[PDB]
Amino acid sequence: MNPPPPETSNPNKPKRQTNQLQYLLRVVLKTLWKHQFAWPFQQPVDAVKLNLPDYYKIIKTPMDMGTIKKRLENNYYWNAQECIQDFNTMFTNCYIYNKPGDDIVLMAEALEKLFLQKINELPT
Ligand SMILES: CCCC(=O)Nc1cc(NS(=O)(=O)c2cccs2)cc(-c2csc(=O)[nH]2)c1
Repeated sequence: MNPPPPETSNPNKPKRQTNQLQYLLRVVLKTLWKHQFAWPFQQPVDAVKLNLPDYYKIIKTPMDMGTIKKRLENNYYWNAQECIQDFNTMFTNCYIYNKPGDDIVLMAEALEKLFLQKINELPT
């Protein structure tokens, strides 16, 4: 019931490093990672472990911060916007799979606010 986790490397896809991407790893991701509500989002959802047998029946573009971290470490992204889209997909997936007011959704909401605070201004 678990598909393979999202790719963190792809030899068909060009790599890049930018000041913004470096910041996304060093500052944004590594700070969000330490937040008290980061733990549900540090790895791909394991539907067997977590007893969420419909997770991947609902969520067709899964994403998590562990994957994002590995992508940043591997220079998988072309630019910061591509990485930002992955965070936004992670947050949106949470709102889609769950319901307003759920504890997991309150966690995602808090992390998304902090994320927006940190990406409001990126290095030039
Ligand atoms: C494997 C590390 C622990 C973990 O991630 N647990 C967990 C439990 C659960 N189920 S739970 O009832 O224990 C829970 C409720 C509030 C935070 S976790 C869900 C998720 C989840 C991540 S994204 C998403 O939509 N859900 C994650």
